[PDB]
Amino acid sequence: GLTEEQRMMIRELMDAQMKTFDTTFSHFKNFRLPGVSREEAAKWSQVRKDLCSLKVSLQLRGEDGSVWNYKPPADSGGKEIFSLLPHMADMSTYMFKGIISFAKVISYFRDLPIEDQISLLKGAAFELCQLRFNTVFNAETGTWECGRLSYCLEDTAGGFQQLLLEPMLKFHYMLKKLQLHEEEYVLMQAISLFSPDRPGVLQHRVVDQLQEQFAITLKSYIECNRPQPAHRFLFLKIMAMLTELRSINAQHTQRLLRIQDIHPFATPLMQELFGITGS
Amino acid sequence: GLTEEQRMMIRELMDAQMKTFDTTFSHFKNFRLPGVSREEAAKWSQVRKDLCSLKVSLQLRGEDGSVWNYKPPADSGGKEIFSLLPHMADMSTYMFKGIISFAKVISYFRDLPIEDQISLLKGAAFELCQLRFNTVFNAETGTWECGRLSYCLEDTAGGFQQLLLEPMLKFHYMLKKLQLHEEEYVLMQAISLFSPDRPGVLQHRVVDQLQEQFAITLKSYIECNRPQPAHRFLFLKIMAMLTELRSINAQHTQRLLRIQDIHPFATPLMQELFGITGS
Ligand SMILES: C#C[C@]1(O)CC[C@H]2[C@@H]3CCc4cc(O)ccc4[C@H]3CC[C@@]21C
Ligand SMILES: C#C[C@]1(O)CC[C@H]2[C@@H]3CCc4cc(O)ccc4[C@H]3CC[C@@]21C
Ligand SMILES: ClC1=C(Cl)[C@]2(Cl)[C@@H]3[C@@H](Cl)[C@H](Cl)[C@@H](Cl)[C@@H]3[C@@]1(Cl)C2(Cl)Cl
Ligand SMILES: ClC1=C(Cl)[C@]2(Cl)[C@@H]3[C@@H](Cl)[C@H](Cl)[C@@H](Cl)[C@@H]3[C@@]1(Cl)C2(Cl)Cl
Repeated sequence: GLTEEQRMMIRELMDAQMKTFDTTFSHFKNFRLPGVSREEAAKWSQVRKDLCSLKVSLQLRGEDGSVWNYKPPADSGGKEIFSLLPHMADMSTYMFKGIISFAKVISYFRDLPIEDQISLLKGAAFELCQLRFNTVFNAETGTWECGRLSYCLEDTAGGFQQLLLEPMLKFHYMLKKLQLHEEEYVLMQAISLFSPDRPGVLQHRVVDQLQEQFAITLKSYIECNRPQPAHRFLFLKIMAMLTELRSINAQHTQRLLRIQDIHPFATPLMQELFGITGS
Repeated sequence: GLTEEQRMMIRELMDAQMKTFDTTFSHFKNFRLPGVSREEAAKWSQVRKDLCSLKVSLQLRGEDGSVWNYKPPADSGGKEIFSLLPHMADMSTYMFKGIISFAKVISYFRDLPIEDQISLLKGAAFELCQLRFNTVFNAETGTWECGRLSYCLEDTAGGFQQLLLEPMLKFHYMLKKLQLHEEEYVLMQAISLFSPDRPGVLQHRVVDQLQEQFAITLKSYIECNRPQPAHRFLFLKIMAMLTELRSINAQHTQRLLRIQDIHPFATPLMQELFGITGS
């Protein structure tokens, strides 16, 4: 069974999720939409490869029942590969705010020194974003269902299996297949958030002990509520997914910074979280 | 055969069409797009009936290869029925300018007094718009193909036959089925433009004689270039379509003014041409 402290812990995390996760994306508005040198040469080639590796179309369902649909352009060696970047920057920025709010509502987080709060959020914001995004992911239709917005994966030559070579996409399908509870998602967010080895963390003995407690609570939760053979080793699978998410976080940070280098687009909040300084 | 004067006449009309018809709609830009009392009660009911009687979705093909698609809302008793009005006002305004330019390039038109020019354009602008729109109408797919913009008729319960109850739509299908030449379309535009019985025309003996000459030139053109049994009575069918277009013009003017009464949207050029004064 769960100890009282373990029940309190889950309770406070679920409370924080409830207050700060706009699951219908109702308050996401005023966002942008797509319009209607050998060293440099190597930079663009890489960014081009990075960008086309994850193509989505976009749908907007109006409250009135109207539907707008956007199919992205092909790469034709020009700036059209950047068409969805302002929009995506706005969406991630919106998600990041929710995630910052999530963190601030948690007592264990508030109690850390401010410099560590910042270091942990800089370290985990993206990961907590992916974790929240997975809960609105539809693995049957390859679509992230964000209230009135949908982001639908473009077909490719190898269909599912091939698009699934992309680590971000493999991560989303694999996590969704685990069929996690809300409680388990939010404990994943805590474990990722309270990671002792993020750049700049000072109170890392504290953070490490906090992390260990969230992990023990998760292991205990699974043991108390999931007896089926399907869920044998579920706790270890989740921890393995969390390690993988940190790898993905590192890869995508590098992509971001590679795009940013040749085509600036990061919002001010994005710059803050990813260490772009404005100069 | 055609007399020299008849060849000159067609030549000058075709010249005017060539210079003033943006057939790829390349210069149509900066247009608006849909966003992302018992006496009054009777007004809205009528306007609602008027508006839903011709529903189109809209597609925009970007030069980069991107595609935007808009599916209109259902009537739910609110202002959503007006969603495409600003856009359509911008498109018609764009077409009207081309049509005004067309008229001004024609010697027979320039030679009329200015007050008659204005009276003829007020009378015929809409009709010449429909005539030009028919040349980019695709009767197989029920779409008006305006370069990178397409306007596609929405499906309904009776399919083609039922949507074809709408006089505007019946007119477009019937005219397209006649498979007219460019020359014949532009002579239709001249006959409509030079109509002696538009409100306010003063030199109507002149205009009537001008109109009669364009009609004789058209009859002669058909007789010289169309011997097939399919085209027997083609000249009379065209004149019957022109009479029908004037009926449509009267109906649609009333719809326009009915919408305008309860929901103003007409551009300044629209107001000028339809006699809305600004007060
Ligand atoms: C390059 C590249 C990509 O693989 C396709 C689009 C890129 C994202 C664009 C938006 C965005 C926003 C962030 O806050 C952080 C990263 C990104 C980019 C990550 C790499 C992506 C998915
Ligand atoms: C009401 C109604 C309708 O049948 C559907 C949309 C209406 C048009 C909107 C744009 C427009 C522009 C013009 O310059 C003149 C008329 C109109 C309206 C005509 C009636 C329409 C087709
Ligand atoms: Cl997830 C995910 C979503 Cl969602 C989109 Cl729209 C975008 C957000 Cl804005 C950032 Cl946070 C992340 Cl890296 C990406 C991806 Cl992989 C896509 Cl391109 Cl699908
Ligand atoms: Cl034709 C024709 C076209 Cl085109 C559209 Cl988009 C619109 C123009 Cl802007 C005005 Cl001029 C005319 Cl009345 C209408 C219709 Cl019937 C539709 Cl709603 Cl299809």
